[PDB]
Order: sequence, then C-alpha cells, then structure tokens
Amino acid sequence: VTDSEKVAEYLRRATLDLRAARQRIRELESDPIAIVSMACRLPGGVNTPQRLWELLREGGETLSGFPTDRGWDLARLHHPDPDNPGTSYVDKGGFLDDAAGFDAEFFGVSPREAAAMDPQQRLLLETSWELVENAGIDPHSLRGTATGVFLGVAKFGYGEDTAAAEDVEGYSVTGVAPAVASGRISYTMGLEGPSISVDTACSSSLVALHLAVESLRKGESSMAVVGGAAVMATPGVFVDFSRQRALAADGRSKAFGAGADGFGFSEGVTLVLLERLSEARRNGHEVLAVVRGSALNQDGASNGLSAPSGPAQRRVIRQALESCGLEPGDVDAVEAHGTGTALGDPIEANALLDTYGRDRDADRPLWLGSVKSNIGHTQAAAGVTGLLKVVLALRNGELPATLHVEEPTPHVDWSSGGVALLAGNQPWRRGERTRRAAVSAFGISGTNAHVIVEEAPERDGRPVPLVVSARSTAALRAQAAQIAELLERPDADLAGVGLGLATTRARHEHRAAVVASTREEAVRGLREIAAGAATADAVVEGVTEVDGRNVVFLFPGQGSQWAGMGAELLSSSPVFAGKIRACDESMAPMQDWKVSDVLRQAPGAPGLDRVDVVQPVLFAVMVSLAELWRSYGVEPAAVVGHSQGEIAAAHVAGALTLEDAAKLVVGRSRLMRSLSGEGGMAAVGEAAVRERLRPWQDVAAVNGPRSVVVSGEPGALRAFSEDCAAEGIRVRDIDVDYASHSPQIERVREELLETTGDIAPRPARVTFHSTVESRSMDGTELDARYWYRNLRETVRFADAVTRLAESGYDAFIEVSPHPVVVQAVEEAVEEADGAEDAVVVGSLHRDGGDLSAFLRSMATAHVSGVDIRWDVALPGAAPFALPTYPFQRKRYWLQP
Amino acid sequence: VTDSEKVAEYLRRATLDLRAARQRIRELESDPIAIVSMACRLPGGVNTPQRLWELLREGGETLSGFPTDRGWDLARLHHPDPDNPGTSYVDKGGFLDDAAGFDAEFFGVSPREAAAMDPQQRLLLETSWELVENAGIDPHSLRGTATGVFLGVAKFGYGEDTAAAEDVEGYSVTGVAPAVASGRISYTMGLEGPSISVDTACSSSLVALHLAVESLRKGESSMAVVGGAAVMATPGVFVDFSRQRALAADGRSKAFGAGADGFGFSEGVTLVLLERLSEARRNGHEVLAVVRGSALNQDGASNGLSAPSGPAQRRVIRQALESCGLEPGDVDAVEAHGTGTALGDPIEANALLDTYGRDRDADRPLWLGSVKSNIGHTQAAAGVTGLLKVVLALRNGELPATLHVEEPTPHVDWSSGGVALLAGNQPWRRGERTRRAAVSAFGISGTNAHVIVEEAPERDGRPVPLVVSARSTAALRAQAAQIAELLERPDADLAGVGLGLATTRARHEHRAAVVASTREEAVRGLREIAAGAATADAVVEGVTEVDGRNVVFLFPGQGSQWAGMGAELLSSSPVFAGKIRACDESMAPMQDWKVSDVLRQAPGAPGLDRVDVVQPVLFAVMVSLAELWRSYGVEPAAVVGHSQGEIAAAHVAGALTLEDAAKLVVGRSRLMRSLSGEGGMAAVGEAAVRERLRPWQDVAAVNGPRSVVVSGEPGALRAFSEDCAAEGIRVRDIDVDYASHSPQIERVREELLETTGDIAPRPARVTFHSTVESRSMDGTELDARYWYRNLRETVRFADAVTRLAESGYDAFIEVSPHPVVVQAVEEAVEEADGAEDAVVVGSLHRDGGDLSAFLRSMATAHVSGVDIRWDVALPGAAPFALPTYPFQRKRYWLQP
Repeated sequence: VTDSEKVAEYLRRATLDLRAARQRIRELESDPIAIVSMACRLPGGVNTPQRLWELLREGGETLSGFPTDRGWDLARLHHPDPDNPGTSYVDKGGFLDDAAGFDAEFFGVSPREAAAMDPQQRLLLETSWELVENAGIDPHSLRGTATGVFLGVAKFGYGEDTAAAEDVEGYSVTGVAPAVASGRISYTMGLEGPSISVDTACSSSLVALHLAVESLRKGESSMAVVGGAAVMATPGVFVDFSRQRALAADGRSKAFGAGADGFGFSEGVTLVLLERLSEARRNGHEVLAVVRGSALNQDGASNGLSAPSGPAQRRVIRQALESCGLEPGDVDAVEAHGTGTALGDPIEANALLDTYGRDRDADRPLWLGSVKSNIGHTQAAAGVTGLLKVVLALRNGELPATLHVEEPTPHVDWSSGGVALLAGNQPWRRGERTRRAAVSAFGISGTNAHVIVEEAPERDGRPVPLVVSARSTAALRAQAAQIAELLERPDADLAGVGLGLATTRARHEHRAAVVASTREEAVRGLREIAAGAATADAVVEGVTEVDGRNVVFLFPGQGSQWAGMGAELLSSSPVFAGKIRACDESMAPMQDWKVSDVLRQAPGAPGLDRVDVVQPVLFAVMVSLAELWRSYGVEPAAVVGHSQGEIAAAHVAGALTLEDAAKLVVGRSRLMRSLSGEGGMAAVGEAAVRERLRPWQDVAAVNGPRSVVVSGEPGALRAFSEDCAAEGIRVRDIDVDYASHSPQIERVREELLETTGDIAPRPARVTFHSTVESRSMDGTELDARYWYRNLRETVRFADAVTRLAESGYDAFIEVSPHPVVVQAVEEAVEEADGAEDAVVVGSLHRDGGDLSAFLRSMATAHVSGVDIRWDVALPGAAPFALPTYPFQRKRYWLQP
Repeated sequence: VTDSEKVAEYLRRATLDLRAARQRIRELESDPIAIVSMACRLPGGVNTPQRLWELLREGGETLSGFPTDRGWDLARLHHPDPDNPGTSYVDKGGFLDDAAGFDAEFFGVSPREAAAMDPQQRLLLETSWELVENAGIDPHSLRGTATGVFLGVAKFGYGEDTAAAEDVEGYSVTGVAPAVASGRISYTMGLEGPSISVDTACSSSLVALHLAVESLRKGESSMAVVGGAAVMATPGVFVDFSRQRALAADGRSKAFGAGADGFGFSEGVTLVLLERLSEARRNGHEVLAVVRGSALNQDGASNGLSAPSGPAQRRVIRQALESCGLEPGDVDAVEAHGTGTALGDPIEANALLDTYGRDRDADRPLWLGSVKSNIGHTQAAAGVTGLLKVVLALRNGELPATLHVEEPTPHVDWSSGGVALLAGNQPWRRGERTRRAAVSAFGISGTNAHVIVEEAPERDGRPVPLVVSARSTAALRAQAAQIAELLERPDADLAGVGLGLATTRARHEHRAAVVASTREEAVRGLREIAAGAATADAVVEGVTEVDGRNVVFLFPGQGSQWAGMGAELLSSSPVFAGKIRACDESMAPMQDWKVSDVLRQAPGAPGLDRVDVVQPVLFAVMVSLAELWRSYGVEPAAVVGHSQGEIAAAHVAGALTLEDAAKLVVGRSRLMRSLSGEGGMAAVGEAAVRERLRPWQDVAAVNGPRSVVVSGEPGALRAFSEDCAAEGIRVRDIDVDYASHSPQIERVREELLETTGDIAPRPARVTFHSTVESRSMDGTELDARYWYRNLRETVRFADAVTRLAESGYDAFIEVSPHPVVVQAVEEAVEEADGAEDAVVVGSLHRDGGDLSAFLRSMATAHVSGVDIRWDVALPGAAPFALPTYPFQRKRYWLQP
C-alpha cells in the first residue's frame, strides 16, 4: 500500500465522523417531532376531533346557559349591576355536558375516592385512554416504557365548601393536588417517563409542549403526552372577572372585531401524543403533522403586571423561526391568540404585521384566524386547542373561517396588505409548495410561547375471526353493538376490522369471539352478543382472570378417525399441508400409498377400515394439528398420550425424529394387523372389574373412576358381556380386529424388537409425562423395550391427568380430529384438587373439518385466557380505525 | 504545492471541524453548570446560608409550637384523640418568624395589593433580591437580560376564609395564582427569560433545577434562578395528616432511626443562581460548586399511588451517573430523602446499597445523611434545601453530623458496610481525590429525581470614597450602620469595601457619600449619617429622581488663581500631570518657564502677579481639570466660557489644538501686559448703569440682573466709585493693571491679528454656546477676528446661562481651581423656566485643593444624579462581601 491511499482512508474516516457528528447535532437541536393522535372533551357534546372539525368548518358556537347540576345558586348569582358584590352580570359560557360522569370500576377506583376526586382528573384519565387507543396502540403495551406526561392544570376550588368528613386514606389531598393529576395517569397506565404539571397562566399547555420536545430530543422519553384541562367547579372566576368588567356582555370572544369587549370563558380537556419522526417511521405509526420549532420568553418590565408587550412577541416569533432554520415567507397561516381583549388585539396584529407581514409576497398574504371565536377560551387548554385546529386544517386541506370579523377593527392598518383574516373557508390543498402554520399563546403572567407546525411527509372470502373484550357485561354488549354499526357500512374491510381488533386493542376479562365469512353473519352474531343470547354456533363468550395458562396437548388413541377428515385444511393450511407432505415423503420407502391421497379419497387408495392405514394416517394428522397449534403461538408445556398417541407426543416433544416414528408406527400396525380377527375390546370400579374378571383370564386401560376398557379372546368377552348386561351398566363394544394390552401380544415381541432395535432417542425439550410408568421421563429412556411395554402394559389416563392437574396445569387441548376424551378429562379435573377454572377443548369435529371449526376451537380457548396470535389468520391485511371504549358512567359529586 | 500538502490541509480542516463538533455535542449534552449565589429563609430566625451552616454544624433543631400571630384558633385545634375530626394531635413544627412582614414601598406595590398578596410571593421577592445581591451583581444590571426563573410552589389557602370586596384590579386573583409567583419576580426585576412554576409534590425544586439546566445548555437563557417556597397559611395539612396518623408524635424527623414514625413539617424558602461555568469564568464570577448531571423518572405501576418503589430509585441513580459519565466509586456522600418514615427509609437504604454500595472500596464507605432531621420537612422547597447543605459542606470542607441516629434501624443490614451513617462530623478536606456528592428527591406523586454535585475547580493610603443609597431615609441610616459595623472589624479592608459598594450595589433615590482615608473617619461619618445630622464636612447627602443629567461645563475668567493650587494633584493624578506636561511641551518655543515650576513654586519661577503668566496657568489648569472630569465619565453636553476662558473651552470642545490655544492665550496675555497700568475694572442693573455711564465714555460684562462689571480709565473709575458709594450698593474693585473690553483695546488690534493669523480651526465635537454672540457656533467660525471681538465686545454670561437652562440642561459644572461664579449661576437658574432641580457645583477651593476635595465635589454631583465611574478611583482593589438591603417591614395579613 502507498502513502496516498493511507492518507485517503484517514480522510474518509474523518469525513464520515464529521457527518455523524453533524447528524447528532441536528438531532439534539432541531429533530423533527411528529404527532400520532389527539383527543378532546369540549363543550356542546363534542368529544371527537371529527365533530370539532365539522363545527368549525360549518361555523357554529357552543355558548349556552349556566350549568344546573353543580349545586350552584343561580338566583343570588345573577344581578345586572356590575358593582354589586358577590354577583355577575353575564349568564352565557361554554360548559361540558356531563362533567359529573365517570366509570370508577374501569380504573379500579373505589366510590368514596371517586367522589373525593376532582372531575379534572377523571376526565384526564378517560381522555388519555381514548388518546392512546386512537393512535393505534395497545394501551397495555406501554406498561414499563419511558413515556412522559406534561400537563397544564390549576385548582378551581372543588369541594372546599364540603364539610370535613372522615377520611382515613387522605383522599382529600390526592383528589385535589395538581401533581396527582399526572401522577395518577402514570400510575394507572404504568409509565416510567417524567411526569410534570406546570402552571403558567393561559399559555401552560404550549409550555408543557416545549419541555416535552426537549425531552424527546434528549432521548430521555420515547413518547410524550401533552395537553391541558380546565373544569371550573365553582363560579368564582366569573365573579372575579366581573368585578374588573373583563367579561363580554353577551359572552362571545370577538377576536379582531370592532365590538370586542372581553372574554368568553369555557371548559375543556385536550391531549396529544408526540414521538420522534424517525421513531414513528421505524415503528410504523401513523403521522398527522410535524412540529419544527418553538420559542418561549417573558415580556419583562412591561407597562403593568398584566399588560401585553409587542416587542416580546416579535422577539419570540423571530426566535421560533430562527431555531428551526426557516424564513417568514415559509409560513402560510397563524392561529393567533386573539382573546377578544379590547387592548390586546391591535398589539398582536401589529406584531404579526411587523414580523410576517413585512416584505410579504403581494399575492400570498398571511391568513390570520382564531379558534377562540368558536369554542371560547379555556385558558389551561387554550394553545393545544389551536394546535389541534391546525392539525385538522392540514388533514382536511381547508382553513376554517373565523367568526365575527365582518367589520375589522380600524386600529390595525390592513392597507399594508401583509395579512388577511379568514372571512370564509379557504382551500389549502396539498401541492408542490410546503404547508406551514404558526400557533401562539400569551400568558397573563407574562410568559409567551410560539410554535411552528408543518405538514406530514407524503405517503377474498376466507374466514375472519373477530375478538371483543371489556371489563363489564354491559360494556361488552355496547362494544359489540358499536362494532356492528361500524361494519354495516359498505366501506368497512372485514379483514381490516378483524386485524384492528386483534392487534390494536387491549384484552380484558370479559371476552367474546365471532368467526365469520361474511359481514351479515358477523353483525347477526354481534347483535346476539348485545342482546345477551349467544344461540348461534359462530359466537362464544367467557370471563377470565389470568392472561396466561399452562397448556397441555392430549394425544388420544382410536376412535377419532372419519372419512375425509382434513380435506379442506390441505388446500387452506400451507403449514398443515407441508407437514403432511413431509410425512408422506418420510414414510415413502416403506409403502406405496400416500396419506395425502387417502384424505382426498383419490382413486386407488385404501379406506379407513384397516389398522395399517388408519394408525399412520391418524399419527400424521395429529402431528400436523400440533404444528398448526404451535404456529399460532401456543407452545405446549407438557404432552400426554393414549396408546400409540404417545409416539406422536414423543415427536412433538422432540425426543424422536419423524422417520423413526414412522418406522415404529408402520411396524406395530402391521404386526397388529397380523392378528386380524383373533381378539376384541369393550368398555365399561377398577377393583370390581378385576374381581368380576377373576373367573376368566383375558384389563386394558383406565379412563376415570368408572370408565374402564377390557380386552381378550372373543368367547370369554361374550360370556362376560352377557353377565354384565344382566347385572347393570352397559358394555359398549369397540370396532377393532384384535385384542390389545393382553398376553396375546407376547408372541410378536421378538420380531418387534428385531425390527425396531435401531432407534436413537434424543433429549426432550417439553416435559413428557409418560402414561406407562407415570412420571416425567428422559428422552433417552424411550427405547424399543419401552414401546413393547407401552403396547403390553395397562394404560393409566386418569392418574396422569390427576398428577398433571394438581401440578398446576389448567389448560387441556386434545389434539385429534374428533373429541373423544374431553369428557373424561373434565370429570377428572372436577374430582381433582387442582385449579378450578380449568379449560378443556377439542380441535375438530366429526363434521366441520374446515378452518372455521378450528378457529372456533381457538376462540373457545382464547376467551378462557389462552394466548392466540390472531394476526396469523389475517395475512396481508391492514389495520382499520375503530371507536373507543364505551365507558359506563355514574354520578359522583360532593355537594355542600 | 504538492498533492500531499493539499491533502494535509483538507485533513487538518476535517480534524479541526470534527473536534469542534464533538465540543459542541458535549456542550449540548453534559456541559458543566456552576453555582454562583444562594439565599434562604428558614425557621429559627435563619435568613442566611452562614446561619444555617452554624446551626447544622452545631447540631441544633428549630422545632417549636404553632404560631400565635396567624389567627389560628388554638384551643379547638389541639386534641389528643386521633380520630376526633377537625383536630390535630401534633403541636410542634418548624415555622418562620416574620411570615407576615414585608416592605411594600421598596417593590413599588400598594398596601392593599400587598395585603391581598400571598406571603410566599413576598418572601420570594425579598429572597430573590438578596440572592442577586449576594452574587456580587448589580440587580439593575439584569434589566433587559435573558434570565430564566424556575420555581416549585403550590397554594395553601391564603385568603379563602375572608369576604370578597371591591377588587377593581384583580388583586384577589393575581395574588394567589402560582404562575404569578414567578411572573412577579420576572416583572419587578425586568427579566426576559422563561418564567415557569411547577408542582411535583416534595420533589418540585429538583425538577425545576433539571429544567433550568436543560434551558441553560440549550442557550435559551444566560442565567437561571432556581428554588422553591413553602409557607403554611392555614393548619389544613396538620389536621389532614392527623386524620391519617402520618405525623410523628413529637414532630421530629428521625430519618433512618429505630423511632421513625412519621413526618415533621416546616416552612421555608430557598433560591440559587446558575450559569454555565465557562461564562462565569469569562465574566469573572465566584463559583461555589458545579452541577454535573441529573435524572428524572417515575415509579410506574407501583404498589399503590403514594407508595415508593426501589427499582425506580436504582434506575434513576444509574441514569444520573451515566448522564455525566461517572462511576459509583466517584461519589463520597449522598443526602437521602429520609423523611423519617418507617416504610420508606429501609427501601431507600436498600436501593442505595445496590448502586453505590455494590463492590465498594473497603476504606471509603459512602457517607449517608439527611438535612430534614434538623429543619424537618419543607415540602415544595425540600430538594433545593438539601443541595444547599452540600454546597456549604463543600465550602467549609466538613460534613455535618446527622441527628436522631443513636440506634440505627434494624430492618436494613449494614453488615455489608458499603454505606455508613454520619454519626459524627467527618473531616472532608480538599485533596488529591476529587470531592463529589449526590442529592435525591422522591415525591408522593411518584416522580423521582437524582442530581450530582462536584467541588469548584481550583483557583496604600490613598483617599477612598464610600457611597450608600436607599429608597428611604431610615433604610439609608440602617445601611450606613451596617457598613460602619462592617468596617469596625480588624480584618475590614477599606478599598475593597469601597469598590464593593461602588460596583456591586444598585443606586437608589436617597444617596449619601463619605470620603475618608482611614477607617476611623469612615466610621465616624457613617455614624453621623445614621444619626440624621449631616453636619460634618467630609459627608454629603441628597435625593435624586433621574439617573442622568444634561451636563454643562463653565470656564470662569480671572479671580480663581492662588498660590500652590494643584500641588497635590501633580503627584496624585497621572492624567492631570500628563495634560499639564503636554501643555508645557506645546508651550516651549514661546517662553522659558514651565507652569509646573509655578505650581510647585520652584525657585526661579515668576510669581502670580504678572499678567503674562497668570492667564496661561489658568488655561492649563482648566484643561487638565476638564480631562480629569472626562476620565470619570462626566462627558459635557455643552461648554461655556467667560473671557479668555472660552479659549480653554475651545480646546475642551475640540475646535482648537493645544498649540493653537497656547499661541492665542500667550499673545493675548502679552498684548495685555503691553498696556500695564492704563486701565481698571470694578464690579457693581444694566439699564441703571447704562443711564449712569452716559456722561463719561469708557461697561464690560453682565453677570446677572444686578451683578454688573465696569471698566475704564482710573480717573473715571474712581469718580464712578465715589458717586455710587454715596448712593447705595457697594462697588468692589479688581486687582488688575489694565482695562478690558473697552475702546482702549483697539490700539493693539492689528498686531494681534497679524501674530495669530495662522490658526486653522476645526469642527467642534461638542456644543459651544459662545457668549460673544449669544448662540451656539460652529468651530470654523472662530477665527482671529472672532477672538479679537471676544477680547473687545461685552459679555452676556447671564443670557447664556438662562438659554442653556430653559433648553433642558440642568447640571452645571465650574471647572476651575476656585468657585467664583457659583452664586451667579445659581441665581440665574433660579429665575429661569427650566428644571427646578438644577445642580451647580465647583471643582476645588482656596482652602483645600487635594484629590479629596475634588472627590467631595464629585460626590456632591453624584448625590444629585450625575453619573460617576468610581472604580477608577479604586484601582486594583479586590471587592469585598457586604450585607444585603435592610428592608423595612410592616404587617400585611388578611384575617377572617
């Protein structure tokens, strides 16, 4: 190597490090911050951003009379004379419809604590839940994450007049402390990021935003919850501002109007969720808009404590613009404060003229509007409201008109032409030019805040399962009804709805599942759930306390087979079909026919009548069903088998390889077929059975305290059956052409060992509770002699299930094409002194051997706490927007 | 240039850019922050950090009973039964001594507003002023600066139990709003940095500190004010927590003690001043310690809302250590949040053992303590209080012992030995190993904060003026008493105290000044000021309203000469001697003597009798004094001269060069000598004298409405004197051998014009209000013809004085070795229509011409609003620490 190239490599490394350093500096200074969702409670029964957008664009108001359910004494409160004390001269204001409502149980709050709680905190809890739901995130997924909370909240004298009542738990404090406002959100959602509650007058919310941005840029918080709340429980503010004559007589905020005369106050709660743009892209979240820069400062020594200052506003605007490295011609509109104050509006307009309006393009003037003209003035939640207005304008591509600007104030020389007020709705559609806007807030204390916002960057008939959950039956019914209403539209994408329910919603104790192929059946089932009568077979429900289980796979013996089982699954399940094909190829150098042909009943294959064909086929089917179950996230904890089912279990446990299992099954099946028409079996008190059997010499298996199977020669079998039928319980016969688990087996031992003395077991990965020696077994112990013993000795199913049940296992999934052992398992569990909320489920049925039946089985399991990865059932689908949780509210108010 | 050299240049630029970028990254992330000043108000009459240190090191307690001056109904309040409602079973706690006191006038707030004010805000104002003064900074110097304010404060209920009245200004709302708590600090001090108030339970202060550090690093603020306040207006907290039995029976916080049983509450306010270390070093501030890193987080879904969580504490400790890049072995002591709670303390100790205690060196176990055990609980200001104690420990190099630790708690295991409690004071002298400590805060809301701290980096008999000022006479006397007591100490430094007063204190309305050379004269003068009798000589007082003045310079004519004038100045003033020496050099090729000889009265120098020597000496002295005035920052707005004085003025203004002025003055002096013993002058209504003069043929000047000057031949002079003597007012004579401003002069006209025709005047940088033509003149017009006319035509001194007076000028300075026109100027301004507070002052006196007299003259000027740059008088002196303002307090309290 020469000197020049050695210098060049150093230069290249230095340049790369320089680029990385510049990237880090940009990340720390002006990293773009995205917005993922938003939520709001606002006057006039407004609780969705869509409703607010409709109101704004239409151009309505929410002003109304005083509330009447808050214990206020309206009689003495009203008086015409402003000078009269303890009275106000206005009777119009914004208010919330149901501020007294709350659902204590959903948040695990006792009634007394709920009553002691400030309504603000309750509304923040509800709005935070709805916010996290809207973004498309499971609320439970945030437990244990660096998520911050930043709120602007202040006390409004709630419950002070309430006579001191006994309070052992100190509810009196935690219900009114502003810090607890965000502390309780963090506590309930389980967040670990910083929790802060600021109070800087009416600009609090934006202040809370600014801090949050820094936290997100310092890599200290992954997500931020930013917003404000204002719910006045007493009329004190009205009286105080009436003393100063700072209230509009009619109660309207006429921003920049000739008749501006004061404030129109209102309540409201608002929240937004913030994350880094790059992290939003990486996680796949959706983006509504982007934040670029912000600026804060103080008016300083102004003319009076509460008077505004123009120079401070100009300085903060310029700082905000320079921080993000933009120019004043880059902005298109401003959501100015505009509280309708007589003295303030001209100042703000002049500042805007001097900062943006100067040297403005003659054709592209700055559009100026105010949201306070419509919704009023919420103080603590004022700025975030303007931000939300800007976001809605961006999404809908339109600029709502601002009200009461028919006659602009003469004090601002609009002849300059740099700015213009939105007298009517203006299209703001996307195009080559970038869209940007600016939001402002000016606290009475003197702090000012200015923020810049920019547009976001440019961007079959198979079975469908649907899951729904809630914490109460009424809530579950309401949820089902809401989903039904949603699905009745022609636009709904059934797969999208299913995926959204499966992945973007939390799982509560009350659960209900519906598998459907068309929307009509789905809505029918949802109506059944809402009405409380789940008669249909496509609807299941349940209630559970634990989100997990200890799953066990049961592998039964004969009886489950039936012609055509698995035909549909072959075409519908690539995993199952692949397992069957693999088993076919593995079994290939032992025989001619293929299980794949047998299932389809193709031309030229044996039927399900000879042992040598049924046993391998059942083995293959059962293994494939086990693979399918595992595919959906259900990894077994232990495996149990019945007779040759043990083989399959061993293959599932990993102790054996597929080829060895095929050899074993083929061997045993052929050597058993060698005994065609030489023995029999029948079904049925173990001791009583043995005593009755003594007279002869011909016990096979034990399935419970009363279920018993007997085997042996035909003649003695008939003799015993005749006696038993003449004494009591029936003797049900079995379809088989031999006698198993009997001395008859002794003859064929040597050939079996000759054939199968070459298998090489392995260590196990899943507990293999053998039914032969009744204990956990090491994979090494399963040799040819073990399988001879398994074939020879008696079967102990009841004992195995009992040992498993009292060991802490509570879920039992029999892997078979038909339920034949569920009943015995249920009876044993009931007689067992183990977990009482056990769940037992089959896999398929004699009929309905299609994917839908398997999904119904999985839903029956899921509604009982077993985890399922429903997303697997919905390949290629995209999630869909859904409504929020239907809270069941009650009244909680502390009255004097 | 070879390829290698160019590649080397590219490489060098890349490397330097990379290094600068890494520096920028470090500045943004973990730039060290310095502490410059601190202030506190605490129980037991503790109002200074020094008192707190004394208390802690001695190991005292401030516990006391409930206040009796807040209106609380004590009889009903106290009761033993815990469950009896509306009563408290604890009767001891920490309280401030003068919560109700406040100085209203100083902060410019009316008594009614102050009464409506929350005491917290008042104490915040006082403590903020004291904090800014302690740093060694003029509070008025922060006006128009980007200084942020961050506080942790919450409401307690001042004013709810009173009746609403006429509040036209909104005092009821403004007084109690927490946002206004910081808004008022910003407003009164004229700061433009962000003002933010937070509430996060007991950890609010450290959260504010974290935010302030972030803001300082971002460059958003130049300096930050951080701290908290907690004043208990009503006994709600006590009764409330009594309902829960959460309070200690004795009210003593036995942190980490076997007897810990609950809380003990106290009131307190604390503040600290922060700025980047490099900025403090560059500006030259004092550094008390360095803050390195901090971390905030939340308990998350802990065991209950109010319960603590150890894992969160460990996480925040690790984040705090990692933020600045340190190791647990680098910390020598921690100040826990030990509140004396049985549950909490073991958890915190266990968390500490797992982070610093793990793998800890066996010869330096981490020292553990808690300040709360001494001053109880401070709630909102708790965190910052701990930070205080550490800093003091750093400054004094000692760790105070902790109280109530006679028997450590058994729940925690100290056998590990990684952590040890501070049973007794431990020497902590500065040495090779760096000293570091940590502070912790855990709020009930669930927010946990951790911070790290490090020690700061390593580092005649002339006259002296002492200045004092205040907004009230009583405050001024109190200040003077404080300064005298400071000087009475043996360690007191005179120059340091003088400079500290000059540069580190704001200048207020009422002012006083004492010039002294020894501490004895100083202390006596201060005592006389404190007595209210300014009878002494080296003491001046006054009251001024404006901080500036339109100053004017006055140059009198003959009369101010005397023997020995300027002897002390030649030695005690380099500027004066330099200017006079320059004049001598400029004067060399016209004469032989040096004016220095005449002033020193060196042998062989002409006496002050011959007119050919007197005038140039006055010229030189006047220009030298003008330069002396300039050097102290007293720049003249305009100049005015009497007779030859204009020449001097012309040099001060800049129209004439020193050499040219010497030429003109020497020529005039010689031509006047040429007419020795041929004329006379005498002093004296202009009309009354003009009507008298008609008979003869000889008027010289006009000094005022009655003061007039006459010149003429000896015979007519004596005749006029005889006539006026037998008619009334006297006629003073003048010592001179000629007649000036008369037809006599016309003889020597042409020779004067020829000799002095080489001058080349220039534009004048300062207004030159010529008295020859009664208006301002440009320099270029001042030719030899003009100067001949000056020597010839009458003077209009009074008219010039009046015109300058009514034109807005208010301060007149007579730059001369003796005042000869002070009375006339004072009268002239009296009958004018300008400012009524015009100040007039001389420069020296016949009796006394040393630097001290000139300083007294400048003090007489300064006490009337004229700015002076005193620090020039105190070169090299190191500033000295001084006490803060002596607030005069009155009771303001809203009673039920």
